[PDB]
Amino acid sequence: VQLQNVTKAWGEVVVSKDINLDIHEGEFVVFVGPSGCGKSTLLRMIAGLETITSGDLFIGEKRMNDTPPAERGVGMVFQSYALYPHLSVAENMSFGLKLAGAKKEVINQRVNQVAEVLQLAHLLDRKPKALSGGQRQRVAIGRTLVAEPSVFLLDEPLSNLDAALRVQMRIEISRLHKRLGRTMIYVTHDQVEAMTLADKIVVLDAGRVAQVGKPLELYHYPADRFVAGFIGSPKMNFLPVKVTATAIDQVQVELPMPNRQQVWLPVESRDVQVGANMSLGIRPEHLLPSDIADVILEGEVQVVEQLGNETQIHIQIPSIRQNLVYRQNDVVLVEEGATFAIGLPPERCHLFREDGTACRRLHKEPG
Amino acid sequence: VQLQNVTKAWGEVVVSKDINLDIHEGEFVVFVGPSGCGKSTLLRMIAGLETITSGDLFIGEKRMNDTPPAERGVGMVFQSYALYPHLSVAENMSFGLKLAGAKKEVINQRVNQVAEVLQLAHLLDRKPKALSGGQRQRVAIGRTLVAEPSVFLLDEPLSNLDAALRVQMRIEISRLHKRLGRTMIYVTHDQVEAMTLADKIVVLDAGRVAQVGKPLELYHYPADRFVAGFIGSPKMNFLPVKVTATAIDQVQVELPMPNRQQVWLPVESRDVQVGANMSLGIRPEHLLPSDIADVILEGEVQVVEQLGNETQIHIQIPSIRQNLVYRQNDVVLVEEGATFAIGLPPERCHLFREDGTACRRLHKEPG
Repeated sequence: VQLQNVTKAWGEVVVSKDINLDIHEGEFVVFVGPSGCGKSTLLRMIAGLETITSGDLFIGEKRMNDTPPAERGVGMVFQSYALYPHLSVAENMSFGLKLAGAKKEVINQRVNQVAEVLQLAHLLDRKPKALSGGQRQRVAIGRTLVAEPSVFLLDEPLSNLDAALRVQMRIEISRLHKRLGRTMIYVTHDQVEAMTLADKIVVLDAGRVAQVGKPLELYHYPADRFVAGFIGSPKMNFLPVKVTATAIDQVQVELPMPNRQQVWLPVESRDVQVGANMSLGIRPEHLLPSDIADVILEGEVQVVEQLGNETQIHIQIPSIRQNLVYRQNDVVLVEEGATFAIGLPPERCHLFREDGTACRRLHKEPG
Repeated sequence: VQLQNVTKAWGEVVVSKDINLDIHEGEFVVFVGPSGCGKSTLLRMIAGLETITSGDLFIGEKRMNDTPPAERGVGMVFQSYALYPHLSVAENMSFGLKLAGAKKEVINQRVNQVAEVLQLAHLLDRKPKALSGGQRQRVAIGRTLVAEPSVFLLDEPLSNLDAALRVQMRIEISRLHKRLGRTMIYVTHDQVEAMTLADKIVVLDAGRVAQVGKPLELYHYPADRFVAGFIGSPKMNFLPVKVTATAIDQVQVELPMPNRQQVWLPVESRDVQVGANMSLGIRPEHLLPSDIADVILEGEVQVVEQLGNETQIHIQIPSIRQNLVYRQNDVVLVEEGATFAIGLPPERCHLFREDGTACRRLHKEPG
């Protein structure tokens, strides 16, 4: 699958801004982004359930616009297509293969193959009325798998991320991937779901693509403020800073606290200009226990959460509007109202310009 | 607030099994448990919206059964009491203080006080039709706050948990606590919410009280298997073991893997009996990088999750049915199918008997 300047608009309203994507075979892709960003319309377009106003959709290697959705090789899981009561799980899954003209031979052979990957063999000849919710969901997936598609497409489960039925879905999805290894495209609004299942993630915002990449790439190198705060929770901290110097690929900024300390960041530096007002980002997990000298931020403890596996502190630093959120492992016994100090590692900091674009990190990391 | 053998039954069906609780003044208590455990019925009983079949309910220090719900000093928040359209936020909040016979003096004085803590002073004389969902929720709270209760009672928000409206609620709840310091009782089915807001937590199961205590107490010392796997996620690992010895407050168990290694655990030991079949629990966060000798568990990597802040590995050990789940910080680069080894620390292990009761833990954890 490959997208080329694909756009979707009604009259003059643009819901999908010329999207460019390149999905390599076998990849598990997930479209993520806030409500109404256009993740589902984009999916439906690939499926053929919505028209593409301009642009090219390549599936396999050949243009698929103009081609009937059935002959594209794509398969969408129709989450709301009610099972045909008074029909066996097998009859339901094979139903579609009937009007098409398939032979009992292929039918009762492709039905036994999907019946294995989805664990339904022992439920095949059963009435829907006797199936649980968790297994009715699987019959739907099996329904789209017997048509033997080359691109599996699934949209957001109308469930609710902790809703048992959606946890099932999530496990089945990954199981199915590590089994057939076929190309898949999933849609969700939940950042965690994305970081968990994806091979490649495409963050969407206001109909445009904010960024595309591996989970770890989005994590360590967000291209802008939006992505920086969309992946990871609790959310990245943002502190206001001013540029005071510039070397080759470095950039020295000044911290807001009194005594305005200066720190160098291994950042892009391309075009910055001394005196500019920028935004410095540092994730709560990456702050340090302050035992380590260098740059130290200090305030008064506003909140303390003991979660067992870790501890989250909310500190209020004098000369910063929003509370700084700290995160460490195990205990760390502190009382509200007490003064707490934490370290600021320049190698783990991010720098964002006025447009919110990130002045690239030059550090190195695991993926 | 104090409960004493409080029971609730319909004919012979028992929905609340003699409950004992002792809520100290100012405490923020939260009732947690799975769907249908009886957490809401219990709250409604304290409120006076449901009768107590037997037992004693003390509020303040005096028996409150038999006393009209309005004169108990308790204030419930009615999430379904639709605002009176064609009435200002002040008229809605004071409404109930009208039929009661209040004077405009107290009315327009208690309405300005609650208007502050809830940030509504600037919206007082406004029509509901012009208020947003987030602020309508607050009017409801302000509604129950002007009656100036001594025990605040809030039930489960019909939202979800990621639902923006519920995140607001949660923030308001804690803000309100760190402000008036009054006794509060909240109900939820989400373990995380509980560990985050509570001063004290009471886990409920099938109408009984599984356990009561501070969040850290439930986490380090579950009283039984149920609690052990209800708090914390991903869930605690459970491995089958056999008792091979017994010293004074130390039991030696045998691990299921080949070469059946024996390990001593600083556990209760009261009544165990050599040869018994028991359950050993170890949380994912507490397993170790294996670099440390002692007990070593080894298998093949089935799943790897890169979440940025941490990494979750799913290993399959030969001679255990369920995948062992590991958890570590930062990266840990491993590929599926590869073999991985982790350490098992005796000091962080839990031991459960056949009844699921936690017979154990002498090891002191700072909290």
